[PDB]
Amino acid sequence: MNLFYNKEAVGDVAFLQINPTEGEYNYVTQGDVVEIQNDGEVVGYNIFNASNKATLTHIKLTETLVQAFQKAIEAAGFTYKLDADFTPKFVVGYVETKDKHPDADKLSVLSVDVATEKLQIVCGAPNVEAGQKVVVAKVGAVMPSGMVIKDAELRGVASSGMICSMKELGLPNAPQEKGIMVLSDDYTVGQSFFE
Amino acid sequence: MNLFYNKEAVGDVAFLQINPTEGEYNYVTQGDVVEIQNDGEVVGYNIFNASNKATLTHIKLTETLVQAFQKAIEAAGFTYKLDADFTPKFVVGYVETKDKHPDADKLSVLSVDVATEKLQIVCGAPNVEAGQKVVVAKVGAVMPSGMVIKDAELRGVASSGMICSMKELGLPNAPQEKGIMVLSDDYTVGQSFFE
Amino acid sequence: MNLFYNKEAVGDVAFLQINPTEGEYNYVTQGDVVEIQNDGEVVGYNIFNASNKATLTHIKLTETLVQAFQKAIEAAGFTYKLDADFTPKFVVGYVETKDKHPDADKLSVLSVDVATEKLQIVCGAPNVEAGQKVVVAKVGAVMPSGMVIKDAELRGVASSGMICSMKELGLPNAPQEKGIMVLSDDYTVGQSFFE
Amino acid sequence: MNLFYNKEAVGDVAFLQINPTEGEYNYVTQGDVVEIQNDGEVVGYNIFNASNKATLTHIKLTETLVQAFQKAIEAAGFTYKLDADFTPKFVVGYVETKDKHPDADKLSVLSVDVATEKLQIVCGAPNVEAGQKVVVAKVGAVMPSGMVIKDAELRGVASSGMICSMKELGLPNAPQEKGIMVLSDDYTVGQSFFE
Repeated sequence: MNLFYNKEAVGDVAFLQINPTEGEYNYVTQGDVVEIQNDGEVVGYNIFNASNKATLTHIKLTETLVQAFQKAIEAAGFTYKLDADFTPKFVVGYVETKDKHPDADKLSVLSVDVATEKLQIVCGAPNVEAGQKVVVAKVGAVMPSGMVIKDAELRGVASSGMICSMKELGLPNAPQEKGIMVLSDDYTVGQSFFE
Repeated sequence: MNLFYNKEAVGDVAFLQINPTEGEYNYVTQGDVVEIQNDGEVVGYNIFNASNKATLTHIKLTETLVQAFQKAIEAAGFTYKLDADFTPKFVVGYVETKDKHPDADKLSVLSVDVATEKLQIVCGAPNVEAGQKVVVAKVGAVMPSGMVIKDAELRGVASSGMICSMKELGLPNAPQEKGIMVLSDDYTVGQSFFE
Repeated sequence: MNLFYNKEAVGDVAFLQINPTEGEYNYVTQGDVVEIQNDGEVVGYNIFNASNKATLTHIKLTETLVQAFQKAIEAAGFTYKLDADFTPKFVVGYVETKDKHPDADKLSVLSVDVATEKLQIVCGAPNVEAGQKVVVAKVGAVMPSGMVIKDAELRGVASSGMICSMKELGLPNAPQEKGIMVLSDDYTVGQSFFE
Repeated sequence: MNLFYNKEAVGDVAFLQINPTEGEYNYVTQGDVVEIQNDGEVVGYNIFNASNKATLTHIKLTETLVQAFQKAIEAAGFTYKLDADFTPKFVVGYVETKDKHPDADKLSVLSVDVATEKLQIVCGAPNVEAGQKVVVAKVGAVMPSGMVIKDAELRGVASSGMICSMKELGLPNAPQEKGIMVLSDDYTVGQSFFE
C-alpha cells in the first residue's frame, strides 16, 4: 500500500492508502482499441497503433493527448468518456481564518480562499497563520511522494486539500525551515503555482 | 489515469490505466487509528501520533513499518490485517521461447523463466530473442513512468509482466539503443535486479 | 565549458564558464596515497584501500570523510591540507538597499546583509526590493545547473553571490512566477536555507 | 573538490579531484561581452543582451549556441576561440586483453579498442574479461557523481578512461550485480552509448 507522513508540514499523522481486491479483468475489443474493465467499471484501455492516433514521440498525459485518445476510443464505438479536467491542482490560496481543531490539539482547521471557492482544510503546520498566501494542493492533485489528495477528514472535521511545503512542491534537498511555504503578496489567489 | 507507451521497447500500443471513481468514504474511529472504508472494503488508515507508534524519522513502506502499523491498528481494536508483498518485482528472467503473436505481426509472445514460475509475456521489442537473460517487471511492479504492471492481455494473448529496457529501469538520459536490456550470463535467473 | 542563463531571475546575461587546459600530471606515491599534481599545485589524490581508511559504504564529501582522508594523506607523510570549510553557502539574506546599476539599465546593485557580512550583489530580477528577505547563493555555492558562484562582476560593478529563485534552489517544474524568491519575515538572516 | 568511489566496479581506490585555489579574476570589457581571465588564461565570458545575440528561449550548449557566442565575442573584438568538444565521451569499447596489474593484485590493466583508438585503462571490476563489449567513459567524460575522467594513473600504470557500471551510467537504484556492465554483441565498438 501507500504511506504519507510529514510531521512539521501537516501533522504527526500517518496516511495509509490501500488498494482493494480486484476481480478478474475483461477485455472488450473493437478495432484498434480494447476496453478493459474490472466488474462493471472500465479500468483501462489498450489502444494499438497509437502512433497513428496521437503524437507520442517520459510520456505524460496532457489535455491534448487525452483528446486524441478520447477521439480514438469513440471512433471505435465506445461511449466511455476519459477524465479530461486539466485545471491546475496546485494553486495560490489565502488563509482567511485559522481555528483550533475541536479535538486534535496540535492541528488547526483553516478556511482557505482559492478564488473559485473556499476550502476547509485541516493543517498542523506550526507556522501557518491567517492572512497568509499559500499554495494548496486541491483534491485531485498528485503529490510528488505519490499520494493523491482526496476529500479527506482529519479526526472528525473534513479537509479538502493540503497546504504545501517546499518538500511537497518537489524540492530535492530538505530545507532548514520545514513548515508550509508562505508566499509574498506578489502572488495572486486562484492562480496556478506551476507554469 | 496512467499512461504507458514505448514504441521501441514494448510496441506501438498505449496502455491507459483508470481508477473508477470511488464512492463515499466512511470513517470508523478508535483511539488513535481511524479505519477508512469505501463500501465494505477498507481503503486506508489514518493513524495519529504515528511518531510514538513507529519510527518515521521519502518515507517508504518496509516490513518493519507495516508491522508497527499493524500492531497499532490491532491495539486499537481493528481486526483487518495489512498486506505485504515485499518480494522483488524487478527480476532476472530467462527467455525460453519466442513465437510470433497469432495476430499482431510486430509482437512476439515469450515464455520467460523467472525461477519461481514461468511467465508468458507479450513483447514487441525488436532485439529480444530466446536464450537471453533479461529483467522482467512482474505483475505488481511499479514503473518509474507511473504505470503499475497488471495481469494484462495484448490483442488476445495474456501477458503477465514486462520485459524492461534502460528507460524502464530508470535511466535519466535516452540510450542510443532503445530495445530491451540484455543481461550477461553473469546474472542469475530469479534474483532481484535491484539491491 | 558550461552555460548559465536566467533572464527573469538574474538578467539578460549569458554566463560562459571555461576550464583552461592543463597538461602533464605528476604522481608522488607514498604508502597507500598517491599525490597527483599539475605544475606545482596538487590537483588530486588516489588513496588506495580507502575502505579501511574511511567509511565509504552516490558518495558525497562530508566534513567527516574529508577528515578521514586528511588523516590518511598525513599518515602517508604528505603535508598538503584538504579544504574543509563546509559553512552553508545558501543562506537567508536581507536586502538593505537597492540602486540602479550605473550603466546596465535593467539591473540593480543590491547591498545584502547576510549576518556574517554584507554582500554587494548585482541583480536584474524585476521583483526584488529593499526590505525583502531572500536566499543568497554565496561565493563557493554550487548551483544545481552546474555553475559555481564566484567573485564576479557585472558590467563594471562587483557582485559577490546570487539572489536565488525557485529554479535555482532545485525546483523540478517551472513556476508561474519566475523572479527571485521572497521569504517571509519568519526566516532569520544568516541562517542556512537548507537543513 | 569531487570524490569518486566504486569499490566493486573500479576498486578500493578513492579518487579526490581538487579545485586549484585560483587567485584574482580580471575583466576585459568590450561592447556587450566581457572577457574574464585568471592569470593569463581566459576562464569565461559574460555576454550581455545575450537574447539579441543568440536563441536562448535548462539551457544546454549546442554547436549552434557556441557559434552564436563565438560570433558575438569576435564582433566585440576578442580573438579567443571557444572550445566546445562535442564528440561522445561514453562509448562502446572492446576488451582486447586483460592482464594482472604488476603491483596492485586486485586490479587488472586492460587494452580496450574504442574504434578511433585503443585505450589502456586499469580496472578492478571482478567481472571484467577479454572478449567483452563494454561502455567506456573516455577522458573528458563527466560522471553523474561529479568527477571528470582525466588521463589518470593507478599505482604506476597509466589509465585513460573508465569501464562503466549501471550506477556510473546514471541508474537511480542500486543493482543486485555491481560489477561493470557487459553489453551484448549487438552493440558496435566506437558508437556512442547515449543518443
